[PDB]
Amino acid sequence: ALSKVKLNDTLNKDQLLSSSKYTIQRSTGDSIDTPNYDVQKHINKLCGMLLITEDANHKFTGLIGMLYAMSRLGREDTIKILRDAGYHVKANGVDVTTHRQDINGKEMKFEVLTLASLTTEIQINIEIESRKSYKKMLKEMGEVAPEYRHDSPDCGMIILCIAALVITKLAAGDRSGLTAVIRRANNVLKNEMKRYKGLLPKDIANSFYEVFEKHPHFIDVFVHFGIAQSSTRGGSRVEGIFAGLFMNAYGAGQVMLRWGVLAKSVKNIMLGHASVQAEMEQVVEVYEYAQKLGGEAGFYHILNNPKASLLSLTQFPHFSSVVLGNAAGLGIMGEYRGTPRNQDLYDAAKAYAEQLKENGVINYSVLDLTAEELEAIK
Amino acid sequence: ALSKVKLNDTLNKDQLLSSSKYTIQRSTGDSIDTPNYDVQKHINKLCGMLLITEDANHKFTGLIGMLYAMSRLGREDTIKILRDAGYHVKANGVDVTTHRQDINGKEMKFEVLTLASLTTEIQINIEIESRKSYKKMLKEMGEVAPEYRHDSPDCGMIILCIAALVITKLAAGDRSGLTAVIRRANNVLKNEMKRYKGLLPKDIANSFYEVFEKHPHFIDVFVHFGIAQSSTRGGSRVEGIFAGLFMNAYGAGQVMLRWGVLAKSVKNIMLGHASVQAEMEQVVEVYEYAQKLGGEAGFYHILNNPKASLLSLTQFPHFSSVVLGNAAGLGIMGEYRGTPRNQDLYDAAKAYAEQLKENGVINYSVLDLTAEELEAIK
RNA sequence: CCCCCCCCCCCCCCCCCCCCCCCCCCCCCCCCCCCCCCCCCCCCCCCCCCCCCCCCCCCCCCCCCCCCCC
Repeated sequence: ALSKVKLNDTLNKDQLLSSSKYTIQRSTGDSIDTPNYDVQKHINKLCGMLLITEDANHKFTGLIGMLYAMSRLGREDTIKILRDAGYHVKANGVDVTTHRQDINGKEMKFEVLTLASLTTEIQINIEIESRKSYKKMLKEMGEVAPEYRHDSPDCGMIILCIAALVITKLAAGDRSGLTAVIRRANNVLKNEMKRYKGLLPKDIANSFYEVFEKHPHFIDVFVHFGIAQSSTRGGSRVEGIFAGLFMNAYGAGQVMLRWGVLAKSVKNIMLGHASVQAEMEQVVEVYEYAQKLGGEAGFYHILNNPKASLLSLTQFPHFSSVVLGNAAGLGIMGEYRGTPRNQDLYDAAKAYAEQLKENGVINYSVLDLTAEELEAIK
Repeated sequence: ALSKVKLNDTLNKDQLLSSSKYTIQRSTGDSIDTPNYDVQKHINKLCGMLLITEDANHKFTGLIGMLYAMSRLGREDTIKILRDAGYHVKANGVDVTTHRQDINGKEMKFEVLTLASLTTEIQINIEIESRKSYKKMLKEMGEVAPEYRHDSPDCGMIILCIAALVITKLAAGDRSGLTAVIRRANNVLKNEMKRYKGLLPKDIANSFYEVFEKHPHFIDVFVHFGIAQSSTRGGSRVEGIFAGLFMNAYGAGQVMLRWGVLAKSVKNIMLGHASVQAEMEQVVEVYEYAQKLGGEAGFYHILNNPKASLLSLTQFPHFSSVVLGNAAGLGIMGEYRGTPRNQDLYDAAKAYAEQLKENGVINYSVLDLTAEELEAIK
């Protein structure tokens, strides 16, 4: 039987990768500073002082944001995440210490954290700039409010909202989605931007891009923090904003699967072409693989998961061309810079998709109309 | 019943080989230097110093790359791999030692590893050349960056990417795919080649070819390392590149199975010929055997697995000729130097495959079009 | 190799209920006859017959696999 000449390559590769009986485990490099629940308020305070500082130095904002995420996860969950990702980690306990020094010829007391990644002088400088900005703002408006202060319990999660946007755009492979991050951070979080003068989306976003490029285990820690944060029973409005922006990253790097489902839904005719029909068996294999993976597959491209390549549809040039053409005709492809490699199928699918919007007829069979007196109403 | 005159030779041979109750186990030769997680940073450092050295001596790059792979696997997993492959191994512990010698009439301290395969003088020379190249580059551009240094944590995995390309081309039986390796290593890893002056794809590829020819157990260790590396939850971009290039080796040496599936998919008419139909029963037996093997069968030809011959379709000259002709007509066979041994079936299949691309009609039955007003739109 | 776009979400109105209504109610013990069952005839079996018998070892050719692109 010719119908039995089949190779389930996608499923076979998944079975090969998921039944490995040997494991590697990597070295993160320097010791990882793992804060616990104890210093969560101090890290949030540090984030607030970074936010209330106009022209803030956001060189360490990504590092502090990851510290905040790790303190909300806790030491035990963070360490377990790092083992499960397959990393050798030398965990550093983070505790609060007091430092007295003479700036402006005066003895003043400073409360800092013992971090190998973030030096004490840097934390002192952050606090000093925050104090200068705070007193300037107090002079220029008289009295401060809970809105304008480092004590707000959402100061860390605003920074983590910027981080969530950067995560949504990480699948592009570089800092190319920075403009989209800045735009969406102006639309979302506009009241916050009016609130905090040091909330500079570009600087914070560049800091998070940099920290994710340096430490690829921070991407893992942040994704699992965002899954744990979105697994709560509730929260504040800023935490809801973060959860909404973090689910915006689901399926990032896999737009062609969604656009193929859309091309099927609008019943594009070019899906019936002979070459597309030749590829349908394997494209269906890919879709069954994706829906077998389930929810974990939505962050494969963010995380640089090795099995991300198994979700690709570009190995089906005709189907991919029809899908891209349907997206182009429906006016959703935008500035997507993936290119069709079958120009004729792309053009035909685009033409039909454009024809779809102009036309359109009601299908009365999908309802339960027993008696159709609608003909007389015409 | 004439339909009961059948021999399931492929399944019977597989059952014979998989139910063996006696096992051989071989001798690897010299002692195998098995590094553990401890010296992973040192091996990665050695790889980085090899990469930053223009006109580098890549005679030992394959050996060092295998050392890096074995250190990411660890001593226990590497030793277990070597037992499971059926080898007597005398494992050598690898540890770091300090060596002081007088070069340029100065006492300087050198940090090396105790390897029976790689002598101390060789490691010292690698470090000395790296230092010369580093100072020359520093002079010619002023200040170095994390991009240009041995401390980058991906220096070993770039070398292992070259190794992955060599693995993809190992099924050709010799160093014939070296040009393809060099081309794909220029396309992929182009930013890295701009980054590292000692990244010479030809030299590294020849080193890995040589190490795989000398030690066939390194092929086993590397394949299982690449399966364990692709079984992680995530990583950096270079690790993702490695995983993508290592899945490029899946099914290597078995192109005719994939091309037969493709010939079935495009509905080549010559599959209905009388002789092809005579062979269909056994070719279907081969396909069921492949899909019963599953994912493990994708590396049978790389590994020189004995059961690789059971996946061959060349014992079916007419089916193979139709498959090769379909590939030739579709313009994918390229410079494949397997030859059809039924010229007429090859020519007929090629002619029909060429006819396929020019023609092509939409099959509206595969959609769910309840009402087809498309006839009026023509 | 892969990837590449865009995108927070939400937003209205709204307590519920409201009546009437206990149920039941009569008549009526049941039974009632006739009838033991059985009953004859009949041992069973009965012949013939060992089985087997020829011819015949089997085998015999050819053939590693792979090879592209990504």
